[PDB]
Amino acid sequence: MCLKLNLLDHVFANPFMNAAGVLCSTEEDLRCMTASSSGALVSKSCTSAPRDGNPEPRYMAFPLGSINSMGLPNLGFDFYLKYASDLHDYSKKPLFLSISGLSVEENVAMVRRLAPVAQEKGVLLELNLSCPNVPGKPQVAYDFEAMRTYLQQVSLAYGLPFGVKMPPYFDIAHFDTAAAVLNEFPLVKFVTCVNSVGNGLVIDAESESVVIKPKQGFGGLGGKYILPTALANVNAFYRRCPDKLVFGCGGVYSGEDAFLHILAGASMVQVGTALQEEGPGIFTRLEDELLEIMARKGYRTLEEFRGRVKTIE
Amino acid sequence: MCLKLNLLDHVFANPFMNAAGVLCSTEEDLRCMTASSSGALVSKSCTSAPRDGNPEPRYMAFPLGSINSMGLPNLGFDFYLKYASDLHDYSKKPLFLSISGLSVEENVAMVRRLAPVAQEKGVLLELNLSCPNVPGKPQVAYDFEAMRTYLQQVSLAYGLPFGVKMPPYFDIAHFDTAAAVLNEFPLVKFVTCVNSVGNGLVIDAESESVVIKPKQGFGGLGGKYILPTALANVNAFYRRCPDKLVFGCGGVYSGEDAFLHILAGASMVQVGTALQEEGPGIFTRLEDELLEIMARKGYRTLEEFRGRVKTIE
Ligand SMILES: Cc1cc2nc3c(=O)[nH]c(=O)nc-3n(C[C@H](O)[C@H](O)[C@H](O)COP(=O)(O)O)c2cc1C
Ligand SMILES: Cc1cc2nc3c(=O)[nH]c(=O)nc-3n(C[C@H](O)[C@H](O)[C@H](O)COP(=O)(O)O)c2cc1C
Ligand SMILES: Cc1ccc(CCc2c(C(=O)O)[nH]c(=O)[nH]c2=O)cc1
Ligand SMILES: Cc1ccc(CCc2c(C(=O)O)[nH]c(=O)[nH]c2=O)cc1
Repeated sequence: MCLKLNLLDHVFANPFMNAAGVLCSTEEDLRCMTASSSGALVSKSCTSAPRDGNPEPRYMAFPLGSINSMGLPNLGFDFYLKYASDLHDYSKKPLFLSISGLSVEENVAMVRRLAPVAQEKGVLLELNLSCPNVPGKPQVAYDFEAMRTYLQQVSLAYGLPFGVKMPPYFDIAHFDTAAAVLNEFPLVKFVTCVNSVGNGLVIDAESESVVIKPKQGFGGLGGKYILPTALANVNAFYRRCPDKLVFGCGGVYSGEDAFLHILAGASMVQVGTALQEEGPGIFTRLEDELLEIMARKGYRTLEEFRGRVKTIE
Repeated sequence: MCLKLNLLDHVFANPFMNAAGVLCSTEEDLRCMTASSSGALVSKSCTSAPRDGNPEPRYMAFPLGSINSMGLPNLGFDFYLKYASDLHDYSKKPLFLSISGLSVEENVAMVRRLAPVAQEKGVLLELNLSCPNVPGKPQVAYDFEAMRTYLQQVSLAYGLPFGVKMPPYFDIAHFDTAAAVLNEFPLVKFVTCVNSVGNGLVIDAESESVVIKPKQGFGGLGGKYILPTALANVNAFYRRCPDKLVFGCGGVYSGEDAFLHILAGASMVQVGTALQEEGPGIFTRLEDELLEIMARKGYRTLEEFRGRVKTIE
């Protein structure tokens, strides 16, 4: 039994990869993720220009998960593009490049440049629809007209299959609306659910203080707090986007957690907080654990159960 | 050292109360909450007509919290109004009555009738703005124009101080907008943050099945999953609504979790999942745990720390 799979015209040794932003920012990080047992990797979301990001401390983890307000620190698009074009060893595993411009125009400019590298090398695009707060307007994926604009413009400019990284939704009407938008774009071939649960607040009782510095301690939540949110969003989009793939992200610490993501509809399973905390060895454990649950159940392939979560009546 | 609060022209022995929907549906429930050491109680969110609610199973709990899609089962308004006007012993503690009409007109009809009982007996209204509204549209509090309509009409029809039960938000733009809507209504004297984290999905690995029957397993999340989200919302509203009280609700299992809520700005602190699981005994434990934290830190009253969460630099 091996967990090998094929999608988006690429072959993957297993469905696991990092979540964007974790262990993917520097050349060192990308080489480490490449040397790991993961089935693929994704680069840190990039802007046209390098960014320092927010002041530290900007990430903290606890037994139940993590909070971050990194501020999109990154080495800039030229760096990730050169990684994709010249440094990445595509014989080891596929590469996804995540883009998160501060405007539609910045995204268009990055994707025009990415396209010939995607054609030549097979790098895959994940377009990150979450961005820093701008007072007076919601994050793009929470503004459906802006989301439709971004996707129209990126689709025209890029002209090749790509995916989108989505924040979680919490309302069935929103799921219906969001999926309807994504279904207008045939080049959107995969949807990644979810980004961190926005603007949580962790407080330390002893010190009576928030635990990250930026945004008065408010940041996105990852980890065990978010698993049922992530599963709901994976399944909602899996149901609503039958001609697309869904990539699951959120709360994966174990092969069991991955199993639940795949039951819900996930093709690839991304690991964020648990990867940040445990390091890249986690990928061998997750593989072993997922194969062990499969063997106990008699499943030989992921296809056998992907999306097969049972409902009651 | 004491847990006493005075607010809304009422006196409370301590800040703890049940969350609406837990241990509050029947006369038996309400008498149980009254006999408990809670500082107050709130009645189950009601509609004009009694409702059976959704098919079972419709609530399930786990180590990290709960999921529910109860479907607003309740004994109807006339019952909760009679409890308030004739049966509740107000010398024991104060009562909140929660309403959750299915249209603005149904809420108006209920509040018009509640008003004389509120004035004469001192029952306090909590209007649930997670009331579903038109199917295919978002819940009312996620539709700011509907929220404004509901609050104009209830304000006119009731004419007395009341409070609102809010869903969590995840985007700073929504904190901004929601709080600005609330701040239009001077009779909204308290804001209860938060209702359940909407439309999560819990999946049982062994059975490969969702765990509740309604909504193909999707329901609202409560408990340990949602404490940082709850704390963020209490603090966001505390900071934005300086002329209103904030009540905290979400993830309280211990005196320490209550202490955090209060550092975030909570006046009263409600308890849902942990009360559902542990029963009314939890209130003595929470009181004891909170007084122990206060004594260690030399705090003699709640006011000494309410809203005093520190931020970094
Ligand atoms: C430190 C940190 C940096 C992150 N940066 C990004 C990013 O650059 N792009 C992105 O799409 N998501 C980013 N995320 C979100 C994750 O990819 C992921 O969606 C989220 O952490 C939830 O998954 P988890 O429960 O496995 O942590 C970041 C998360 C963390 C913790
Ligand atoms: C079984 C159940 C029923 C609920 N019914 C109501 C309701 O009728 N009205 C309401 O405002 N919130 C209701 N809620 C939400 C709770 O009041 C509370 O906001 C939510 O459970 C989060 O708090 P917790 O983490 O302590 O559970 C209900 C929650 C549960 C678990
Ligand atoms: C406040 C904020 C800043 C920047 C982003 C985009 C990058 C990003 C970040 C980040 O770099 O802060 N963290 C996440 O959890 N998800 C993300 O998508 C999202 C929100
Ligand atoms: C789908 C749906 C139906 C009815 C409501 C309002 C009552 C309510 C319920 C409920 O009765 O299902 N559960 C909660 O966690 N919070 C609530 O406010 C909320 C959602």
